[PDB]
Amino acid sequence: LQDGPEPSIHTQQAYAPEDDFTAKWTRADARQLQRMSDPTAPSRENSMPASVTMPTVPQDFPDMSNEQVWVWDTWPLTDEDANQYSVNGWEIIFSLVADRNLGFDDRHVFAKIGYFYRPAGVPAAERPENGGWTYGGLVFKEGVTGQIFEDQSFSHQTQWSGSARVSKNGEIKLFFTDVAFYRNSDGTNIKPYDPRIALSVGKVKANKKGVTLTGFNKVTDLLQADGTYYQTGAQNEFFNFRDPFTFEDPAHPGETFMVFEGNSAMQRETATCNEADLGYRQGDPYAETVDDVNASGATYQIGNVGLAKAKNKQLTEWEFLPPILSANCVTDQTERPQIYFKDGKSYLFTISHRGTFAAGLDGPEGVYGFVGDGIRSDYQPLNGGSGLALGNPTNLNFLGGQPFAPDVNQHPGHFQAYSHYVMPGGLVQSYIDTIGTHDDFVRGGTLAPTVKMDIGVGGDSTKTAVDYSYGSEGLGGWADIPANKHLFTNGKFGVAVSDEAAQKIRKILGSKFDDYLDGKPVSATVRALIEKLLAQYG
Repeated sequence: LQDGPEPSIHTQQAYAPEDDFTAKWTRADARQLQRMSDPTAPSRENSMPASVTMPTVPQDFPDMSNEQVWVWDTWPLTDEDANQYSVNGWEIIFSLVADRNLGFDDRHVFAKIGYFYRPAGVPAAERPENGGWTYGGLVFKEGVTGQIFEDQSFSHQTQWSGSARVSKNGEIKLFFTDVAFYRNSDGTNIKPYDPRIALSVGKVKANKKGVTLTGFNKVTDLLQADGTYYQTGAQNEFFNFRDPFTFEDPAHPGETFMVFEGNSAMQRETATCNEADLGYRQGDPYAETVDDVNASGATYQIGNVGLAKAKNKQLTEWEFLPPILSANCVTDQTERPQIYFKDGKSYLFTISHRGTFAAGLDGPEGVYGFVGDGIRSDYQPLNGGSGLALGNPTNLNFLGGQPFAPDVNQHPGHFQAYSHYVMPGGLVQSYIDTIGTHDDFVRGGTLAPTVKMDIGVGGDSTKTAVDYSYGSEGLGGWADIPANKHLFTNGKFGVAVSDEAAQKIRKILGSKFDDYLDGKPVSATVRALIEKLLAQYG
């Protein structure tokens, strides 16, 4: 480590989910990112430790949709434990997609949710190079997602990210961010944009030819920023409020929680930070003062991670709870939060950009992570108190540039990946934003190779390390988002079975099982034979 401040003290102690306690990712903590960086790293080389750096993605990459659409934020079908599912022999994922004729940077205001599918239970060696996904098209018919807004005068209306919960009968609860914009033709706001956390219910319809979806004809408005816990558009024109991820906490069975991205609810122009946001140890010679930080503009970076609790079992009504993490004077964006459970701990993972760090701070694009003894805890930022779990290769000694304009001295993989999502077993999927140099770069809009991050190295829960023996020198399959659970259902009754059990059941039962899964009528006798057999392997 370069000389610098000590990281903050965090205890990992748990609080009640409903308690008014918010962990801080502090300035002292974030400054560890600069300590970890090698100040001698030459132009265009990585300055960050290999163990917390994503393997370099080749500039020669396949496109998962054969360039039919731009694809970015992606999520699997999950249950309450975040296991990932196939249904009737098909892995299914949801993705933000946009018209490929757009410039990649204009995707945001024309974003829609689409889906992809591919066969389940296929070994890596047998899977096509591009991941083997088929694009299934858009989830929502025109007009559906606009229904929730009182003011229908929007210039743009989009679907942004969330998650999708699957039931044993193939019902899908799609949690997403439903967004309305009110922009003049120059792009200036008439009024602040209106992002809401929303739900739409639908269902998998599968057969040997592929997957279609039914339903998704009504949207329920679940949550909008309140102004006491989560910043509003009145408080900040460019406020963040998005990305619902739902789960059950093993420490609180019977309840369903949601994390999402917000900002701390302070008026933009008068926001301030305190000693705890700065987080310095007593007497640290590298400590900053509150006055200096408050004078710096760092107060414009006040991202947080929210928590809400379901008020019913259909998940159609939610109660805000206090934020579980704030990064005041640290970053504007703690995006796509997820809670990941391992070894009795709560890991909060969130993604952030380099450019979104506050004045005086710096860090790579990638996934930042925190560990505690509860979903609301005094979270310990991972890896030396830094918070960095997996960064793109980054030279912190030179400016970061932008994905539309790489810096002449920056590593060509600086923007190679974003929207990293941690899957069971520490597998991480992401999309490609930009790969290349100042003079020769390309945009991605397709998924990167899946990589493997080992969580809790050497008995130390606060440490992670990239597995460079995974796949080819750390790079697994392109767009690999594998299901570890496998549902079989006629749309009414459903069971989860192993892939090997799935193959045996299909062999025993023959074509009548195809009919059962396709939703086709069979006799009550045949139906009971099939379902009793499925139940045996459940």
